[PDB]
Amino acid sequence: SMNPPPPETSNPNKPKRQTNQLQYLLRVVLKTLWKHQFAWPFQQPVDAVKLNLPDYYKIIKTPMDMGTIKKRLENNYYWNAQECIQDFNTMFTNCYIYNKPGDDIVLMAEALEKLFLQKINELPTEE
Ligand SMILES: O=C1CCCN1c1cccc(NS(=O)(=O)c2ccc(F)c(Cl)c2)c1
Repeated sequence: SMNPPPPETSNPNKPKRQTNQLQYLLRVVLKTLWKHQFAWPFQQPVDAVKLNLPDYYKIIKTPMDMGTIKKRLENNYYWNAQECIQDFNTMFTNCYIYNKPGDDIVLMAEALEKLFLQKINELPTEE
């Protein structure tokens, strides 16, 4: 089971902009999760080949990871905060869909998601 192309991080005809909320998503939210002890499984797309997960991309049809999110934020790929928040939620949800309750990877996602929720709670008002 081969890996798919990763999610796009560049698309010239996609409308995009910088907002103060998107800056916060990079400087606070992504930075916080990225430095966490449990970040590493989430720092790049799932390599189904090297991880011996041949069913991964038969089950997970909307893959997402923080490597992709990081690049999207660095490239100002998003139009608004909700697009980026949705990417984080997709990443967490994928983990819970694919894996079993109590698996190490799920505990790791749960810890990252708690921090995500704490930071998004203080998302600044736009502009
Ligand atoms: O579901 C996801 C999203 C991100 C990676 N991932 C996933 C699911 C199932 C196995 C693996 N393989 S692994 O990277 O070597 C691994 C990583 C952390 C762990 F705690 C354990 Cl027990 C194994 C990865």
